[PDB]
Amino acid sequence: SQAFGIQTGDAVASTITVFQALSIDDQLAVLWYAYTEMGRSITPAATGAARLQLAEGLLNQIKQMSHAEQLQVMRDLAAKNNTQVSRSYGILSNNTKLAFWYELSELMVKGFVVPVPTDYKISRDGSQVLEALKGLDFGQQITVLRKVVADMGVDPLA
Ligand SMILES: CC1=C(/C=C/C(C)=C/C=C/C(C)=C/C=C/C=C(C)/C=C/C=C(C)/C=C/C2=C(C)C(=O)CCC2(C)C)C(C)(C)CCC1=O
Repeated sequence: SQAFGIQTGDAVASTITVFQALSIDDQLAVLWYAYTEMGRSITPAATGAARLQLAEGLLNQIKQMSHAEQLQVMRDLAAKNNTQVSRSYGILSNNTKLAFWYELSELMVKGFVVPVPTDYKISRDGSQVLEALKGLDFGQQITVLRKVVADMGVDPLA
């Protein structure tokens, strides 16, 4: 094991790194396909963290935009563009950020938020990241997803 100073490998840390190197479009698609692959285990009431005053208002703000505006908002989050939505997002706690993305997906399933085109093709790199995440256990999956969405938006101490 650790007797020559070697590390076998950090599956969680490495998945986070390759995810964050993806294009913005691949990031959003991979997040969506992660939701479809764990949406059963995680239950719509098992969240208990998107009905807080902070997240609820941002979700309703996005819900009212046009589909084109909604997509631009999520691209801006992933790209860390300094906009009001990105600033509001960045003051959410990390679990609230996770619950926020989960509720966006539920709103897409319900038809209130722009859907993922099923003819959007994830790139080779994106497919490799999706496969890596699907090969992690459910607990490592939570850890990766939390870090990846935690870094989105604008840092309030930026
Ligand atoms: C339109 C369009 C597109 C659209 C792309 C789009 C619209 C993409 C949208 C993607 C979205 C909104 C994905 C959401 C994913 C949510 C996940 C993985 C949530 C996991 C939650 C977890 C693990 C939470 C767990 C829990 C919670 C909640 C707690 O708080 C407590 C416990 C725990 C922490 C475990 C493209 C960009 C694709 C192409 C161009 C184009 O036109």
